Amino acid sequence: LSPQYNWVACGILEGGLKAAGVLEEGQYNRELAEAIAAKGEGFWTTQFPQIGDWNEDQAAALADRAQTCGLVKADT
Ligand SMILES: C[As](C)(=O)[O-]
Ligand SMILES: C[As](C)(=O)[O-]
Ligand SMILES: C[As](C)(=O)[O-]
Ligand SMILES: C[As](C)(=O)[O-]
Ligand SMILES: [Zn+2]
Ligand SMILES: [Zn+2]
Ligand SMILES: [Zn+2]
Ligand SMILES: [Zn+2]
Ligand SMILES: [Zn+2]
Ligand SMILES: [Zn+2]
Ligand SMILES: [Zn+2]
Repeated sequence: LSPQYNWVACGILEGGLKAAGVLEEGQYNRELAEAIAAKGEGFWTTQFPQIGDWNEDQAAALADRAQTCGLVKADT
């Protein structure tokens, strides 16, 4: 069992995503990923496709970690 998914790690993740304004109630994985990506947009994502892509990919990965932590619903 990796400490990376214990309630302390998951609770830090959950607090941080709430404080960042991206996590909410009854949210699906996809919705969280989209919300993270929207907040990650800025000068660099606009100017360079590779950075836009990095933003989306990391948002997706973070939303996946949130789902593992039981913070969002799976996609159906
Ligand atoms: C930016 As949101 C997921 O709180 O509508
Ligand atoms: C508080 As809302 C409109 O992002 O669900
Ligand atoms: C009940 As809640 C706002 O921690 O998803
Ligand atoms: C599993 As919950 C109440 O932190 O969305
Ligand atoms: Zn909101
Ligand atoms: Zn909102
Ligand atoms: Zn919302
Ligand atoms: Zn809840
Ligand atoms: Zn990609
Ligand atoms: Zn990529
Ligand atoms: Zn919660």
